[PDB]
Amino acid sequence: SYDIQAWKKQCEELLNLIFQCEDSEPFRQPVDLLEYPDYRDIIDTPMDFATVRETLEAGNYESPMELCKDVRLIFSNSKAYTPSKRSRIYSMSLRLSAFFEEHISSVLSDYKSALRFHKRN
Ligand SMILES: O=C(NC1CC1)N1CCN(C(=O)c2ccco2)CC1
Repeated sequence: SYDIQAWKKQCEELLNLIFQCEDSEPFRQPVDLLEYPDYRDIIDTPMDFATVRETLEAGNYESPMELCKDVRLIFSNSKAYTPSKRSRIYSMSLRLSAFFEEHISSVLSDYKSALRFHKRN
């Protein structure tokens, strides 16, 4: 399964699954500051799933590793902004992270394999 380009549609499909998860709703658009006035005092680099999908569709990811770094920033931002590890929204982030990691592992493996096969000679 040595298609170097296959990761892109596999990531589009996984983002569609994430958008169907009720657990994604807080992460689907950039945070608003009128409701969370201290956000940018805590979080240096905001990230959300609409920004990830737009970056993919623009052709501005070169690999699934880059997409994975931005998705993991969504989750690290939630863990750093949360006032409690028992937060509703943080709790939603941890379920969504487990789902994402379960599904991204084969996408990363297949891409890295494809690149090694390309450079086999
Ligand atoms: O306002 C939004 N998101 C809506 C615009 C879709 N968020 C999601 C990100 N936040 C957190 O990760 C968090 C952890 C604990 C409490 O919030 C702040 C609130």
